[PDB]
Amino acid sequence: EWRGQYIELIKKLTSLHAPSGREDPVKDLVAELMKSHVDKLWIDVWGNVVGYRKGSKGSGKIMIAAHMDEIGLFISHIEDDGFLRVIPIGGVLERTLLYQRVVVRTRDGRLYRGVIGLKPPHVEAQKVPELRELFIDVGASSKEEVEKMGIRVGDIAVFDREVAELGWNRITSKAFDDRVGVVVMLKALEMLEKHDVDVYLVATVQEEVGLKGAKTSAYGISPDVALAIDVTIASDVPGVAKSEWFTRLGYGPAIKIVDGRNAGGLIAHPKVGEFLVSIAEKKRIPYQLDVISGGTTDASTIALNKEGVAAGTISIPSRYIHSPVEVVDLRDLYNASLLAKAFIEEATPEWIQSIKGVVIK
Amino acid sequence: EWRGQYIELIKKLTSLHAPSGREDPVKDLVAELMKSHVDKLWIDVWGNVVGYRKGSKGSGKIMIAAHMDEIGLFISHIEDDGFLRVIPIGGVLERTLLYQRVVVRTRDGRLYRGVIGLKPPHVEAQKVPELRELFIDVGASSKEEVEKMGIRVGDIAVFDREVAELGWNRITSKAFDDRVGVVVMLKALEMLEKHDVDVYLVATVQEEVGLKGAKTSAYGISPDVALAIDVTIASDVPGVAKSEWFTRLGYGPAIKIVDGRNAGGLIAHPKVGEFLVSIAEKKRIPYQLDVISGGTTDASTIALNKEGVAAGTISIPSRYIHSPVEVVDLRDLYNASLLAKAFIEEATPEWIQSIKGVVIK
Amino acid sequence: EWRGQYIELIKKLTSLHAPSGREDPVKDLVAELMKSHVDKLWIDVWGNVVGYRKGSKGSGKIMIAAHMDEIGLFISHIEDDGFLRVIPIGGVLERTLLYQRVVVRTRDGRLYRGVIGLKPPHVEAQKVPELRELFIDVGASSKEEVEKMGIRVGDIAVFDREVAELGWNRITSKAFDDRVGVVVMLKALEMLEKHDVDVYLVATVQEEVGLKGAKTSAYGISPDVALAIDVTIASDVPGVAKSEWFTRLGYGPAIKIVDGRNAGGLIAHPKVGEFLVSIAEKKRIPYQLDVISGGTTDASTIALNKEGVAAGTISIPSRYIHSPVEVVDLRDLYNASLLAKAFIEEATPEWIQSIKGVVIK
Repeated sequence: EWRGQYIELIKKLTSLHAPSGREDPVKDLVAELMKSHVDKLWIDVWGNVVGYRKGSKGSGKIMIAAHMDEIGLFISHIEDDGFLRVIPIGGVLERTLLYQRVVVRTRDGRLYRGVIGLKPPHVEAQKVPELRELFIDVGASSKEEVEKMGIRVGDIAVFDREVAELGWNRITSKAFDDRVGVVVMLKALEMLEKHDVDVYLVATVQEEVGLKGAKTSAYGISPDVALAIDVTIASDVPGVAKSEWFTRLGYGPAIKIVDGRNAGGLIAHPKVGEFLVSIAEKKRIPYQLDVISGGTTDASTIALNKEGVAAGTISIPSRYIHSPVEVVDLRDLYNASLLAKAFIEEATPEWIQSIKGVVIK
Repeated sequence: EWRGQYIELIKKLTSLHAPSGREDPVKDLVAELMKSHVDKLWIDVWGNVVGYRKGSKGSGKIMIAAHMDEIGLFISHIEDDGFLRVIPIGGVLERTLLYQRVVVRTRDGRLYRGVIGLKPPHVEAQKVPELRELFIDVGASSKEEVEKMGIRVGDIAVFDREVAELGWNRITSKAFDDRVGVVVMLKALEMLEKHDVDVYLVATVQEEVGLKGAKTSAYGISPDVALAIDVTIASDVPGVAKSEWFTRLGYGPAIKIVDGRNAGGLIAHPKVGEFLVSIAEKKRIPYQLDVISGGTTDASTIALNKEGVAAGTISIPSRYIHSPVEVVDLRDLYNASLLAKAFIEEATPEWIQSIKGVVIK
Repeated sequence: EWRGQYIELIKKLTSLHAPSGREDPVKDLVAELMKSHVDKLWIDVWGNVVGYRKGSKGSGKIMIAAHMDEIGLFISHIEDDGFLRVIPIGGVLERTLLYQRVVVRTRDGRLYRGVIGLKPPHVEAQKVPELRELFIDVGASSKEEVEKMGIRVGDIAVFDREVAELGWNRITSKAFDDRVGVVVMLKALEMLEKHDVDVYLVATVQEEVGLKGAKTSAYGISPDVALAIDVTIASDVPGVAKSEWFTRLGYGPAIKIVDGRNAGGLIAHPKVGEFLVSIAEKKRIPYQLDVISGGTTDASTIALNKEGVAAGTISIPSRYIHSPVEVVDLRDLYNASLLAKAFIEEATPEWIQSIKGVVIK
């Protein structure tokens, strides 16, 4: 009955509304859940949660990374009408905003529902509107009534959706990216029996805004080998050719070879990539190869840290990423945690040396 | 008969197929060739080759950088038809892919030729196709037959072209960027008689994917003054005005004042820029000023290292960059090595101080 | 090990650069190779090579035709810049010219490589350029330097590609059309043990420029039954429906029922068509039916000769026709020669009479 344990952890984390820069609700909980399984634990400057397991050897340092932040919207202006105007946080696209229900939170504590509306059809062409033409409806008739609700410019809004079950293996919610990867990280932390190498478990901030938290968190820790856990695109929907699927739901986590931007986001360190594959294989964990032409994860800037950090990514397949409607397959999450647990367990101080290279002289 | 020595070195390096992340074939050789001329030599984490010459003084540190990687294609899907689909590595443009012959290499060792084909004309408009409509033809009728060939998703492909001579001064090949600059670096390494200052010779990785190797390599070395050697655009072809040429073949290496992106790639440290010019001048080496509105080299992120690194670029003029068909002028390469040799030789511990600036107090 | 014998013959013929009107290099060799197997042999006015086998009967005359010429480019103007402008020979399309390497030959003997270049991207839209915007780069800085290279207006250029092997059954080169059919013809000439009927073996000129050599060659010979051997379109690539493939590689030569131009190129004489099929069938040679809506071969104007000539076509399937990158399947060539050998062997003076028709009176 592991399935139920995953779902409940995910409901806990995805009902928390924490878009980039605002992650404190999730930030709190993650610390709580992380606490017993770690030797040392802290929250850094930017609010990264850092757990630490010293394992048994003099060994080395391996880091595991997942981001807490989700996309969302900043309320930017408040109309005299009482309506709210927004600007996006991260990779938000307007198709996902139309006739959607939203939760706004209150510079202090509270939560009001709102509705993203449109001009009506009579003002022939559709034509997804533009953000500046969108507005949020919280049920107020004035700016005064809004202020009186406690909501101020700068308050964030987030998709109003809670986990629902799609058949036996799959689920829907907002904010699977990356809460799903926090979950996977956290739940590999439980399965963990000790290991040669020191493990840093890091739940990061501000990734959707372009990998900011993962950049800084890694600088102070600087480990030998880092591992990112993020979602990755799955196009195995209809009207798409099998060549453009990139991953399939329920076919296992995706070990990343390349992602984004004419490559250039990350081409993962082949030796970490090679490692992950042979482990999965020998442990008969199902897996996929992530070779993708768009998007990037924490590992883009981690592998760029200092002299360099051998880095790779375990990515979990997700449909309709960056919508309220994202879909994930629970088996992909289970095997995700397994492949993570193994990676840490099977890591050795000797293997961590290839990796830093000779000295021919 | 220097001309012949350059060509053969270039054939050696450009017949090596090493797109970004995959540079190991070149990586090997460069080490070999670099070995005798260096005091200390090693390959770092990411596979950067680093040679070290200690010269005679307590002096300082100057670094020289060239990238080994070339653009190419990842095979992404394998059709049941037996055809291969690709996604690009670096700055690949579709015009260069049409009816081109390609070499695919084999996750283990081997090399199969392939053909990049198109839908036929009958499916009026041309209309350069899109990458997703392209496919590679290796002569197989099935996915099975492909796997049996040893080629897997993730295997890279590269232009099939070997050096050819265009008249007396010029040559064609794939991957001039940057193998031509490795060559120049390597061949200035030979001409080198000692010097006051410590010299780090670095053949870098993953530049086409946006300067990744040069970022990390420089962090651990951190030198006072760095020098990039890259190709730069030459438009001196027909149907282009003399104002948009930017450089001419056979007119000498291009000392970089500015490149890219509304500037913003690099505006080279004027004092290193000034230095390079006065040296070239006094040594009557022909040269050009590289002032360009697109593209960037290693020196963009090198000059950004730590407190900053005085940095400049010797760029060699190249026609049709990022094609199988690139053209280079051998004189530009010869004078390139000369201007590099001089720069290192003429560098002094005293000059290396201006450069870090006063202290008024 | 027949496979190797075909390849080497093809390398010999396709490394010969002989576009329409210029076929002399191929013209020479074909004569050489044809010589031992023929009774009488000669080269006519236009340079057609004509071999003659008298077989054993008073019998009749059957002719076999293949064209030596390939598409190419005439250098038309020579810029002061030193660049060359071209106009096409035959059915050349601009998509095949972009970033292609070319061989120019020298009104007297010699061969210089050249590069077909383009305006750079900055002069949004691609937009395959137009021939008048293309130029060839031979590495020269002046018209003077070009003339000094011996290259004059009127000199032809041709794709620079030599045979490469794609897996076990298939190969790439320029000029498969029709050198592949010369090869097939030539190699059926070897397998030939005598026959009732007189055989004329003809390697023709200027077909890509619209069947000129086949028109004149046949007039003086005038035979009863003629056979063309040409390539034909194979679309069995991706993104094309099985209804538009027209032929498949490795499925056998294509006996032609109809080709081109709302038919109108050739509707082959059904009795020769019928003949070819029943022979292939009974001899269990694999074959295809060529029913096509574009393109035409020598047999269009042969069947039009004098009172008429019963005519048909054995066509060999080819992918990416009229590119540097054409692909052919060696089995299609082997069975092509077999079906040719049979046709000649199985031909009889009695069968040659149906064919000329009654006289009811």
